[PDB]
Amino acid sequence: KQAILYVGHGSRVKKAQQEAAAFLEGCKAHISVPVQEISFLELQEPTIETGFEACVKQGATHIAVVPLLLLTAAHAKHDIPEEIVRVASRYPSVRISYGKPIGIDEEVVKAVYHRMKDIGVPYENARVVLIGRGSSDPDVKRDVTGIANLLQEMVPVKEVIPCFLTACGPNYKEVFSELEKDDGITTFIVPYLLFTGMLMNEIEREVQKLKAHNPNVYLSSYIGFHPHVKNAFLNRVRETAANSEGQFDFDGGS
Ligand SMILES: [Co+2]
Ligand SMILES: [Co+2]
Ligand SMILES: [Co+2]
Ligand SMILES: [Co+2]
Repeated sequence: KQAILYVGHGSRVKKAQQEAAAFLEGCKAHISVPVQEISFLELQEPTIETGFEACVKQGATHIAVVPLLLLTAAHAKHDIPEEIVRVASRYPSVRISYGKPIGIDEEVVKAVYHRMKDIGVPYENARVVLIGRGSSDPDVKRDVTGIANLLQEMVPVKEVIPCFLTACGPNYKEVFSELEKDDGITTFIVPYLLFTGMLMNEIEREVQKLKAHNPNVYLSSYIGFHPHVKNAFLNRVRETAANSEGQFDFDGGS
């Protein structure tokens, strides 16, 4: 009767496809919902159309669409809802709820914490550089800053400086240029990203480049599908499925 339609962003790099698919499959066993399908916005199938239609043939009357996204931007606001409306127009009897990206959640702050500790370097009063992809949509910068504020307050770090790969400032290269110094403060670099690929690889080169000036800089792995990221995402899934007040009812918002 009830369905979950998971939507990942999709990748063309084989490794990212496998990581995202494996994560969503391991999500299925935590949700007591009889119909559950995975799908991806782009570059990777099953498509949103395919997964939605799969939900319908297994008899779903209600579909809770939950996006696997760290942050809220054009993908969350437009692309996914547009695909949802396109496929859902063909099934007006199917009720739809639409969840939020993980966004500002204490669990993701815990994921950043475990990535920092994994480096094995003392963390007290240390600087953290939180690199998000970035977007021209201000909600992205706002949410990464909110995540930075929660981490800053919860762990006795010096500060957490959000910066971005593209589209909005400060660019991580500006911070890096300001980090050529070497002041004895240990620098953790945490990529606030779900997948590896070229941008993760360029940051890797940049962390070596930065380390050439200031040896007290250490790049952690990107957060990825950390268990605490998984906890936060399952919260998103459960709240979309519960829909206890109808607040996630999907008004066709392309
Ligand atoms: Co995209
Ligand atoms: Co599990
Ligand atoms: Co459009
Ligand atoms: Co923990």
